Amino acid sequence: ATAGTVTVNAITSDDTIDGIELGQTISISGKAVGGDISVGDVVKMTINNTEYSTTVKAGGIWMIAGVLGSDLAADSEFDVVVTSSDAAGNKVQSIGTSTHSVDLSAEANFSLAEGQQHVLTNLPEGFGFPDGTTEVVTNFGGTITLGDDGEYRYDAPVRDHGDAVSDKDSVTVTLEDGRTFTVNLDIQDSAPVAVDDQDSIVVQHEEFEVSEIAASWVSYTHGESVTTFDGTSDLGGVDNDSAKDQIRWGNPAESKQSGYGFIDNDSNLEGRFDLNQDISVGTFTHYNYPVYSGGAITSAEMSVEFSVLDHLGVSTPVTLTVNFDHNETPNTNDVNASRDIVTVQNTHVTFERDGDIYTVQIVGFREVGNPDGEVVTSIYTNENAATSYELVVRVVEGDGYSLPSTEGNIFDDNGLGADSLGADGSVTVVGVAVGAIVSSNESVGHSIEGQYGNLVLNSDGSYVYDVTASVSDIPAGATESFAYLIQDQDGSTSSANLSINVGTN
Ligand SMILES: [Ca+2]
Ligand SMILES: [Ca+2]
Ligand SMILES: [Ca+2]
Ligand SMILES: [Ca+2]
Ligand SMILES: [Ca+2]
Ligand SMILES: [Ca+2]
Ligand SMILES: [Ca+2]
Ligand SMILES: [Ca+2]
Ligand SMILES: [Ca+2]
Ligand SMILES: [Ca+2]
Ligand SMILES: [Ca+2]
Ligand SMILES: [Ca+2]
Ligand SMILES: [Ca+2]
Ligand SMILES: [Ca+2]
Ligand SMILES: [Ca+2]
Ligand SMILES: [Ca+2]
Repeated sequence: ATAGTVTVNAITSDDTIDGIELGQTISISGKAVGGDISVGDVVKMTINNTEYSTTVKAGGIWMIAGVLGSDLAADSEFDVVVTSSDAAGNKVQSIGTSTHSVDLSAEANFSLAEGQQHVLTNLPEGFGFPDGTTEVVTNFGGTITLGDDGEYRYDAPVRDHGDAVSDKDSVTVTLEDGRTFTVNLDIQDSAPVAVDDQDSIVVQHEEFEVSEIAASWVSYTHGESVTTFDGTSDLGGVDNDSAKDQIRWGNPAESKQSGYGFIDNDSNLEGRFDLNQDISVGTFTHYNYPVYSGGAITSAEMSVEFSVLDHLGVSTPVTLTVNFDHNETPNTNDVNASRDIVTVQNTHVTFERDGDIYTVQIVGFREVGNPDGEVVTSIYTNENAATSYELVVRVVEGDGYSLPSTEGNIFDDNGLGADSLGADGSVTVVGVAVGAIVSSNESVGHSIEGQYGNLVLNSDGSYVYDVTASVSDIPAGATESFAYLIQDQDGSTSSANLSINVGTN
């Protein structure tokens, strides 16, 4: 008896029993050909301790109609034996061997937002918990719960998506029949949602009726040959009063004396001041000549006197004292170093009118004819030259301790709802900027300059905005817009705009 070749085809198409085939009946097949193998010969095989048999068909084909999937899952290797004979009664056995893989697992993949409950849909066919189990705890301590309604719900924990620890949760369910189901839960990050904010602030307009101004140099410290006088054509130019608007000093080292002159702004003011408005009370001229060392003042005081009229015709006199520190510097071959320096002090005076109080405050020096120019408190003048600047004051209601302001918190509901913080929390303001664009920057908790005023917005969302612009520079419908950026625990960010209506009345 000559043995043949016994072959076993793949056990299912992929040669592996999976979790669905586990519960099904599976046809096995193969061939038995060659040698003394003849049609009708017996084919036998033991699978998981059960014997299955059939016969060899024409062409050497053999098949087993139905083997239990559970048997093939329990026994991954088996022999097939074909019993044959030669013509002369002699027996022989042809043997083939089959191996297959067993993988009863199945995975379900989800990508779900943190801090929310989610119904798990499209689970793999046959998914379920072991009898009695209604909850499985995930690797992260979350849960998949089977509810009354037969739905499976996953409670996605909040995660720090910025750290070095993966945020892909997972759990494996094991059933008694050997199946496993691995649920992979990619936890997605949440973010805050900043919401635009609205605030408003009104600046008070009011016009005062004022007398002519009389400016007098009333005192000085140090200096030689110091004199004070009403201005003349040759020395300072003329004004409409007899107050002493010119001061001169020094022993001239080349030609004339150094000093100051102040020509009031009576004609331009036309007897009116406005409130909350940069106003020029006059033109200050610094005449810098070379004088011998030790002959110059170090400070001088000028009284700016004027009366304010109320609606009943009562005049209130007002004296703004203006202190100037003077530095007549040693002269070298360096022109810039040789410049003489005048510094005006930020003084003020408060007067009463019709039961309200108002404060006149020195703002400082402004280049002549440049009423939108930068205001400075120190001016520099070359030797052998004179510089001229408007002396700018502002009048405000009250004691002048603070400018018109409005405050708030961008986390509050300021007209369109409160910022949403997201599941991560730990939200703070990390950036603020004037305009429409902002990123995490170094302006939070700082004073930043807007179009009409300054903003201090802090990390906790609180802000103070104060108007610095003159009334005359605040157009109808004026508006500030500050973009701010908030950030949660693991870096998610959201921007919104704080819009401030800046009005006049
Ligand atoms: Ca298969
Ligand atoms: Ca099944
Ligand atoms: Ca035979
Ligand atoms: Ca076996
Ligand atoms: Ca195989
Ligand atoms: Ca294989
Ligand atoms: Ca993480
Ligand atoms: Ca997160
Ligand atoms: Ca005058
Ligand atoms: Ca005069
Ligand atoms: Ca005068
Ligand atoms: Ca000088
Ligand atoms: Ca000098
Ligand atoms: Ca307000
Ligand atoms: Ca907001
Ligand atoms: Ca986040």
